[PDB]
Amino acid sequence: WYSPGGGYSQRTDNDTHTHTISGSVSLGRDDISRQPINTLPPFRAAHIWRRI
Amino acid sequence: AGGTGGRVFNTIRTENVPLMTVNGSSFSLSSNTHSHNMVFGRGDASGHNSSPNWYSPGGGYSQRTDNDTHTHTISGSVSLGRDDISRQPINTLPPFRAAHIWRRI
Amino acid sequence: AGGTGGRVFNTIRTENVPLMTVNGSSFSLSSNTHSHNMVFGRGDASGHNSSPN
Repeated sequence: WYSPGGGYSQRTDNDTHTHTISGSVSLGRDDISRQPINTLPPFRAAHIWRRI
Repeated sequence: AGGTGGRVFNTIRTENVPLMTVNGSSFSLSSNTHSHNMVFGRGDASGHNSSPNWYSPGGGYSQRTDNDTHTHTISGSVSLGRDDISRQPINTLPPFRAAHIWRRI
Repeated sequence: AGGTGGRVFNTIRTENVPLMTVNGSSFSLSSNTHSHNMVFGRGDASGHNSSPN
C-alpha cells in the first residue's frame, strides 16, 4: 500500500498493522571447529635436567 | 642450576589466551509473507507502506485483483553471521604460579 | 621421590579448558516480491489463509 486514495473503488481490504507477527526461522551457527595453536616444531622444547 | 627442573620462567609451557577462527558459512533465513494477520480497522487513516491483504470478500460488481491464491513458496537467503569467539580466561588466578614437584630420586 | 615427575592425579599444575562466547549476530533476509508463482485468477475459489498476491 502506498496510501493511495481510491478513485472509485473502496480499498477496505488494506489496513495498517498494529500487532507483530511471530515468524519461524531455520537453524543457524552453533560453534567453531578445531583450530591449530602453537608450533609442534618449537613446542615442547627439551630442558636440561642436570643437577647442580 | 638445581636438582629439580621445570618449565615455568623460560620454557614451552601451556595455558594462554584462546584464539580461533570460523570458516565462512551461509545462513538461510526465510521471511514468510503469511501469518501477518490483520490489525486496526478500515475506512479510516492507514499508515504508509502497509502490506495489502484480502478479506475474502465476494465482489458484487468489481474484480478483486489484489487477492490471489499462492501457488509456490518464496525461498530467501539470509546474510552472514558471527565470525568467531572472543577472548576467554585460562587458568585460575589464586592458583597462578603453582609449584610443580620435579625432584628426582 | 621419583626421577620422572608428573601432575595428573594430584599436583599444582596449570592450564585449563578455555571458555569464550561469540558476539551477537542478527540474520537479515529480504522478502522478494517475485518467484512466488501464480495459479488461476480472481473472482474464483481461493485457498484460505493464503498470502495475498
